[PDB]
Amino acid sequence: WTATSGSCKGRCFELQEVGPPDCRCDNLCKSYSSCCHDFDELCLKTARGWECTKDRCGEVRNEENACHCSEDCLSRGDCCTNYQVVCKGESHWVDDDCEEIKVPECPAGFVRPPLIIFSVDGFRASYMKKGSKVMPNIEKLRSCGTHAPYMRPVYPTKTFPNLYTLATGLYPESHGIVGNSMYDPVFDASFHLRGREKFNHRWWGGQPLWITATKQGVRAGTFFWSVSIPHERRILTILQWLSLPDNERPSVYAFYSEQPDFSGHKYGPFGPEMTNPLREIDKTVGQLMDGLKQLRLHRCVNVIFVGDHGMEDVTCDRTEFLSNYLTNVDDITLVPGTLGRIRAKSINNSKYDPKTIIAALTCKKPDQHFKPYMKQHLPKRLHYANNRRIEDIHLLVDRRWHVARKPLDVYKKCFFQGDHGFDNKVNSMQTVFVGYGPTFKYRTKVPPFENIELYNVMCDLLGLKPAPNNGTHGSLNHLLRTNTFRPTMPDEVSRPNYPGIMYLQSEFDLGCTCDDKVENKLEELNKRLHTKGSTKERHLLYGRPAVLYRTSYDILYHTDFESGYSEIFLMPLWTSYTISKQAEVSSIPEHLTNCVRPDVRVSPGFSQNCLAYKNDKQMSYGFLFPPYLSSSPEAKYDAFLVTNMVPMYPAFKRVWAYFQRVLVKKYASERNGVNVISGPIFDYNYDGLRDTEDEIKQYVEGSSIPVPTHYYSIITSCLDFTQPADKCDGPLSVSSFILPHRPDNDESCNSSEDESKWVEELMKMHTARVRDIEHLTGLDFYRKTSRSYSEILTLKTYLHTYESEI
Ligand SMILES: *[C@@H]1O[C@H](CO)[C@@H](O[C@@H]2O[C@H](CO)[C@@H](O[C@@H]3O[C@H](CO[C@H]4O[C@H](CO)[C@@H](O)[C@H](O[C@H]5O[C@H](CO)[C@@H](O)[C@H](O)[C@@H]5O[C@H]5O[C@H](CO)[C@@H](O)[C@H](O)[C@@H]5O)[C@@H]4O)[C@@H](O)[C@H](O[C@H]4O[C@H](CO)[C@@H](O)[C@H](O)[C@@H]4O[C@H]4O[C@H](CO)[C@@H](O)[C@H](O)[C@@H]4O)[C@@H]3O)[C@H](O)[C@H]2NC(C)=O)[C@H](O)[C@H]1NC(C)=O
Ligand SMILES: CC(C)(C)c1cc(S(C)(=O)=O)cc(-c2ccc(Cl)cc2)n1
Ligand SMILES: [Ca+2]
Ligand SMILES: [Cl-]
Ligand code: NA
Ligand code: NA
Ligand SMILES: [Zn+2]
Repeated sequence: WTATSGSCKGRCFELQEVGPPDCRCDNLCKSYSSCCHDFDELCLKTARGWECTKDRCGEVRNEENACHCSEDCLSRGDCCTNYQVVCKGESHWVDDDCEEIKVPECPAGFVRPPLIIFSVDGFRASYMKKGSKVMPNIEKLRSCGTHAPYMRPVYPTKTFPNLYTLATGLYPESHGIVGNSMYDPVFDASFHLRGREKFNHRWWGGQPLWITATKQGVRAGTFFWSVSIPHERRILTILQWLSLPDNERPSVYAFYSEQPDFSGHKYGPFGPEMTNPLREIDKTVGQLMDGLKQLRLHRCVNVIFVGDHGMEDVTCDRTEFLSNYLTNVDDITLVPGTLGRIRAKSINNSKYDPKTIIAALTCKKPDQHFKPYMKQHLPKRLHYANNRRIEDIHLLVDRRWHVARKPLDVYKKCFFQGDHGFDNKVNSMQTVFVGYGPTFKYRTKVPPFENIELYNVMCDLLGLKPAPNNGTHGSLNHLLRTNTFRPTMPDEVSRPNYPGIMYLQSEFDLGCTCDDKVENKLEELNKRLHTKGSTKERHLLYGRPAVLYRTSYDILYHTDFESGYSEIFLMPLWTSYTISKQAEVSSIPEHLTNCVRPDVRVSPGFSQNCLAYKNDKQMSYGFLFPPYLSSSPEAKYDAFLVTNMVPMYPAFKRVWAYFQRVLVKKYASERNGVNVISGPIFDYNYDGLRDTEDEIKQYVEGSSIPVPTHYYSIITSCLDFTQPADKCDGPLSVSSFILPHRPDNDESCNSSEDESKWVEELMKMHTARVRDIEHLTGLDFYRKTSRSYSEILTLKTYLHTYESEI
């Protein structure tokens, strides 16, 4: 019930929302069907439109008008935004030359530069260049401020998950808005874009910027806008709030545009119909900036112009139907479109089986345009699993396509030409970032970054402590003139043991054999030196990784590689090695094919054993430092130590062996040497964070050897590739992966072919940030470089995407 008989007199766009049944006059009252009876009359005036004209100048105030052109309008804070241009001979902001804003130039009584976030739905990154001729205001913000060539959204690349990620710095799996449509099985409730369930607070996790601000005594404008409020009124409302007395005036504001997404869905991302929506958005930006200029705030406020996601060409005919694959299509519920999510239609159906659904959807048609995954097997960079609102079965849909359950869903539930939602590395889904104002840099281009980083920066711009989030605070310090956040490296928690030779060969009963009893004061001192760390500067180039949790581990040195060996997990946490451009690949010699060697520095009780692998008919083994890249026949023996061995399914060994034998050398050739750190990952509860020992679900049969769910590598070289990786004077360059450790290659439909035709494709799909590996391992990398820590934070957030140029 709403008692709509109250009034909006002196309450239009009030900031504190009133509770039912009292009627509302706020930004969202229309969305709740709750506005007072006179809200339209008083708060949505339209008379005489939005622009001053010559004959209106100095008019007698008429309170009915949508905006004013009378002499008193500046003191009232309600002139039309072009008032000074039309009536007082001023220029439009867009016509003024750009001039650096070295310090805030703010009116008396301003405690901090306000922040205005201007968000645009469906604003594909390439519109900044492609549309630049029709967007002069936006192009000025872009060229004069700080801009990225594109900003990466979160998956899925849908509006509500991305707006709420912008607000919170959280992945959707953590903030809980994992789609525009959701079912939560604990609430037994459904969330939809249409209707009332979405306003319930139980869906919205984390702490969004407006709450962070309010809790710390910084007043916020209402961020949300009912779709029917025209954009001109939204801007005039912001501008009126900026005229409030100091004690009443917000310091942070948001505008949102439903364009260009609205037209993009109808016309495609580059339909000829798209130029007009881009012009209209640019006109709105001009209204804001002219309005700020009238208020003498245009060199005071920080403005962020930011998008939620891009837009791709998608038409009805490019739809895959689950009814062409499944016998049981009526026993499943599908959340359809540019991603698929499947669960049982009925929890009482005991014949429902996810394994048979996945198999029926796997590599069934030659050009199949989606791929099924259990959610824990999705690329870890998506961070899309740890939430009960995310169904166990996920379909990753190829760009330009849709998946649906049955054909009747697509013609009885063809008009549209654009959509979005795909994998967040796809070029068409990239969106925009420009920052302009005293706190941002002047005429500065920054590399692409992820939208999870922006909450921390918005907190920095407002002097707020951010709530715990998934950004890496300091990684965006290079966007800022001032207000940088200068963190300190985390403290190492566990220090390593440095074991020497402490065990005789006969103390070991591991079931291993090696033909290494084939046998000098000159060369023996030399090899003792290698076991002591004499080559460690060549192979550990950025310092030892720090271990950020409590554990027992040993540093083990070798001619060609260094490792941190866990006594608890019985394998290395990390293995580090450098491969120069001139490095030679060799074979594993015949007599060494089955060689595994006890490590006399590590007790039998803390070692793996070969007998467990013999007995486990599903499990084989690989090595973390590859025997193929040994520096010499004698050094190669080190690579067969039991302390370099890790459990690997034979299907996975196909992948790993190709990476090690072929790809490492290729990268060294292409990058002028590489440094490689590789290791296992254990994430059995798919929360993106290192498992403790009691979370491990699988072991090598009969043993305490834990099976990794993933294997990583971090491949680092000199950004200036004219210098070798091991003699690099300046910035670094990195690419990483987190490969799923699976007992089949069903993910790769072409895996019956030679590894040259499918393995690198798999590795690209599973590209990762160093930061993703840090979460998953509790390790902290790049501890010892000569680079600034914020520079290293940016490096750690880099994602190598393998998409061609935007
Ligand atoms: C991205 O950044 C975020 C933010 O930093 C990281 O997320 C944090 O991760 C922590 C570890 O997973 C987690 O810490 C836990 O918090 C529990 C208390 O949680 C509540 O309070 C906080 C603070 O206000 C709040 O934010 C939480 O909000 C979550 O839950 C509600 C309701 O479901 C949602 O609306 C909201 O969206 C959010 O959900 C998300 O996180 C939860 C986990 O909390 C997931 O389940 C959801 O899927 C979703 O992803 C909560 O309201 C606390 O109780 C936990 O403590 C247990 O474990 C510790 C181990 O240290 C142990 O000492 C305790 O005894 C305790 O164990 C007991 O409970 C167990 C489980 O029932 C049981 O098995 C035991 O036997 C014991 O009884 C724990 O400290 C923190 O909450 C989240 N925060 C957020 C916002 O998500 C995220 O990790 C980052 N991602 C990456 C990849 O780095
Ligand atoms: C997704 C929610 C409902 C929380 C939402 C709605 C709207 S709306 C379309 O304008 O109602 C705007 C924003 C918003 C979030 C973050 C940022 Cl930085 C700016 C704006 N968020
Ligand atoms: Ca985990
Ligand atoms: Cl043995
Ligand atoms: Na085996
Ligand atoms: Na396959
Ligand atoms: Zn859309």
